[PDB]
Amino acid sequence: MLIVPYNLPLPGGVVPRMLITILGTVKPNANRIALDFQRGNDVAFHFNPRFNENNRRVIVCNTLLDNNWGREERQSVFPFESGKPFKIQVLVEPDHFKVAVNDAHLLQYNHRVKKLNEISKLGISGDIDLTSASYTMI
Ligand SMILES: CC(=O)N[C@H]1[C@H]([C@H](O)[C@H](O)CO)O[C@@](O[C@H]2[C@@H](O)[C@@H](CO)O[C@@H](O[C@H]3[C@H](O)[C@@H](O)[C@H](O)O[C@@H]3CO)[C@@H]2O)(C(=O)O)C[C@@H]1O
Ligand SMILES: [Cl-]
Ligand SMILES: [Cl-]
Repeated sequence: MLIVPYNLPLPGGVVPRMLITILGTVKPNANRIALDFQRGNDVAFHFNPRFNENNRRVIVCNTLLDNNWGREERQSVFPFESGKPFKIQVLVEPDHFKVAVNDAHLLQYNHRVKKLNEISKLGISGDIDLTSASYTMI
């Protein structure tokens, strides 16, 4: 297994046709998962499944610039389940991050941070057993 929080360097940042794959298992009674694609201290793409926000399950996505959170994008389709193995795939495309979970399309997040080649770390955190984190060019 890997230790969470886990930092995956993205050398030279991200670029279209880069596919990032995260395999793990959600802990029992999970509260959260987070993927943070960082540009230095900024977070270009924060992907944050929340298992109990006012007793609903929701994925919150956002960008952090100069320590300020932007306008949240919220997706109520929620494919994760406490206790269960998952696969998150993040495919970088020209205008957005495209996310699939367990081989099903979940959401897209338009690029707010434009300097894709400076988005050079992925932080993976939260209530998971992390098995693998990697990337490949497709
Ligand atoms: C790092 C740490 O110690 N704590 C958290 C922080 C803090 O709990 C928080 O910033 C203190 O106010 O929160 C972090 O998660 C935030 C992040 O997911 C953003 C994305 O937009 O949302 C924040 O919650 C919002 C909430 O969605 C709104 O409905 C509400 O009106 O405002 C909330 C606070 O801004 C999350 O707290 C963070 O990265 O800041 C995660 C850290 O682990
Ligand atoms: Cl970085
Ligand atoms: Cl930018």
